[PDB]
Amino acid sequence: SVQTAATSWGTVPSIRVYTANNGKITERCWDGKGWYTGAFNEPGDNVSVTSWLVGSAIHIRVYASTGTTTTEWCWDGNGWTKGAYTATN
Amino acid sequence: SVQTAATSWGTVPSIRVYTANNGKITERCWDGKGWYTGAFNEPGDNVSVTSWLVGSAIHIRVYASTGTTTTEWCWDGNGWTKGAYTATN
Amino acid sequence: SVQTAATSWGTVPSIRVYTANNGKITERCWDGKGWYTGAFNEPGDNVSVTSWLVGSAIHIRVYASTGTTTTEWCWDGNGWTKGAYTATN
Ligand SMILES: CC(=O)N[C@H]1[C@H](O[C@@H]2[C@@H](O)[C@@H](O)O[C@H](CO)[C@@H]2O)O[C@H](CO)[C@@H](O[C@@H]2O[C@H](CO)[C@H](O)[C@H](O)[C@H]2O)[C@@H]1O[C@@H]1O[C@@H](C)[C@@H](O)[C@@H](O)[C@@H]1O
Ligand SMILES: CC(=O)N[C@H]1[C@H](O[C@@H]2[C@@H](O)[C@@H](O)O[C@H](CO)[C@@H]2O)O[C@H](CO)[C@@H](O[C@@H]2O[C@H](CO)[C@H](O)[C@H](O)[C@H]2O)[C@@H]1O[C@@H]1O[C@@H](C)[C@@H](O)[C@@H](O)[C@@H]1O
Ligand SMILES: CC(=O)N[C@H]1[C@H](O[C@@H]2[C@@H](O)[C@@H](O)O[C@H](CO)[C@@H]2O)O[C@H](CO)[C@@H](O[C@@H]2O[C@H](CO)[C@H](O)[C@H](O)[C@H]2O)[C@@H]1O[C@@H]1O[C@@H](C)[C@@H](O)[C@@H](O)[C@@H]1O
Ligand SMILES: CC(=O)N[C@@H]1[C@@H](O[C@@H]2O[C@@H](C)[C@@H](O)[C@@H](O)[C@@H]2O)[C@H](O[C@@H]2O[C@H](CO)[C@H](O)[C@H](O)[C@H]2O)[C@@H](CO)O[C@H]1O
Ligand SMILES: CC(=O)N[C@@H]1[C@@H](O[C@@H]2O[C@@H](C)[C@@H](O)[C@@H](O)[C@@H]2O)[C@H](O[C@@H]2O[C@H](CO)[C@H](O)[C@H](O)[C@H]2O)[C@@H](CO)O[C@H]1O
Ligand SMILES: CC(=O)N[C@@H]1[C@@H](O[C@@H]2O[C@@H](C)[C@@H](O)[C@@H](O)[C@@H]2O)[C@H](O[C@@H]2O[C@H](CO)[C@H](O)[C@H](O)[C@H]2O)[C@@H](CO)O[C@H]1O
Ligand SMILES: [Mg+2]
Ligand SMILES: [Mg+2]
Ligand SMILES: [Mg+2]
Repeated sequence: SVQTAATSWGTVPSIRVYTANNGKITERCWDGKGWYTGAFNEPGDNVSVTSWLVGSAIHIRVYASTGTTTTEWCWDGNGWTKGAYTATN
Repeated sequence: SVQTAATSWGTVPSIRVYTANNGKITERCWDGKGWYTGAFNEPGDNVSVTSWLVGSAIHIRVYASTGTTTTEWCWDGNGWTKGAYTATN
Repeated sequence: SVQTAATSWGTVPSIRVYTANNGKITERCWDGKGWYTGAFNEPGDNVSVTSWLVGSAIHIRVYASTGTTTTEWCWDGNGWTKGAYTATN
């Protein structure tokens, strides 16, 4: 079965759900008006997520793992970038 | 091993933990006074969760997956209902 | 592949990511200045997490599962202790 991770923010709310399937992670999004597939699409067998607000601006961190490597992906308003996280050291 | 997902809200806090075991998801609840088994009991091999407050009212979304199908379950004060989420399209 | 769970709080933010690998869970931490390995290191094949603030104080609950047993681990400012959670009854 596929594996999911979810986060949400505000009172509308906005929700993001990430799904790992066959080595790829896809993103589904709700901002009050319907579900749509988001811009996040990266490799991974496993996913987790967290998010926080700075005022009205959302910041999202998605942790995508394959083997023993976890890659952090970052949303800070400007598309998906890679983060400084590593699993060790 | 079983697979879990957790959410919490407020300062008491309230906590909900969902566990997928043998194709079924069960719910455990803390509201400050002890752990009890919640009303949520639905099929799934995998579970994730998120929640948010609107004032003092909690809203919970549980994403239950079997195969490639993810079903969203909703708490909005009135028992568990199904949501509009789909994994694609 | 390893399995992760993530939580975050405040606006800095602080982030904690828990990774289950080969029956052990380790913790990675960000408080604004770099990633470091945290004090949490306990057995588990599966992990989930939630956290909440009471004023400026973080409280973290990590649910570590092996077989059908889920152990709750608690941070309340004073190291990692075990919680009252059980999966049933
Ligand atoms: C890739 C990275 O490590 N990003 C950092 C960010 O680094 C910047 C440098 O890469 C370079 O561009 O120089 C600038 C300053 O001149 C930065 O130092 O530094 C940020 C501030 O310390 C980190 O924090 C987040 O930054 C976001 C914008 O990128 C946004 O403002 C957010 O609110 C900040 O918390 C950023 O680290 C990334 O985010 C943190 C929370 C962790 O997830 C970390 O692993 C990420 O790499
Ligand atoms: C099943 C569903 O899609 N629920 C929607 C809800 O739909 C209602 C219609 O089904 C019908 O009953 O007509 C009423 C209005 O006359 C609604 O349109 O519409 C809500 C408002 O847009 C959605 O948002 C949540 O609604 C909750 C009560 O059901 C509660 O008020 C909450 O605060 C609202 O955010 C609701 O969508 C569901 O919740 C959102 C957040 C997503 O999880 C979505 O996939 C869910 O279906
Ligand atoms: C192990 C446990 O059940 N901890 C409880 C805590 O129990 C204490 C008793 O073990 C004994 O020491 O006596 C004192 C009072 O004299 C306590 O009753 O009781 C807390 C208050 O009800 C529980 O709540 C958290 O306590 C934290 C400090 O341990 C901290 O203050 C936090 O803000 C409180 O919510 C505590 O339960 C644990 O935390 C809750 C949220 C659940 O996760 C539960 O399963 C945990 O065991
Ligand atoms: C802040 C916010 O909600 N931005 C929305 C856009 O991006 C989505 O949400 C963010 C937070 C991330 O989860 C993204 O991966 C996700 O797609 C969203 O999509 C953006 O649309 C642009 C066209 O309007 C463009 O295609 C861009 O590449 C894409 O990411 C749009 C609605 O589709 O709404 C924003 O509110
Ligand atoms: C808001 C809240 O905490 N409601 C509690 C009731 O429901 C629990 O919590 C909600 C948020 C969901 O997680 C539920 O699945 C969960 O059970 C809770 O249980 C309800 O009890 C009723 C009898 O009082 C009735 O049996 C109902 O079917 C059941 O869902 C009760 C305590 O058991 O406390 C409420 O605070
Ligand atoms: C509140 C806070 O951020 N405390 C930090 C210390 O502990 C870390 O964060 C807490 C919330 C848990 O996630 C811990 O498992 C995690 O390690 C942190 O580490 C502590 O350092 C002490 C020396 O300063 C000591 O070694 C202790 O055993 C250890 O847990 C320190 C920075 O390393 O920062 C605190 O802010
Ligand atoms: Mg979540
Ligand atoms: Mg959680
Ligand atoms: Mg999380």
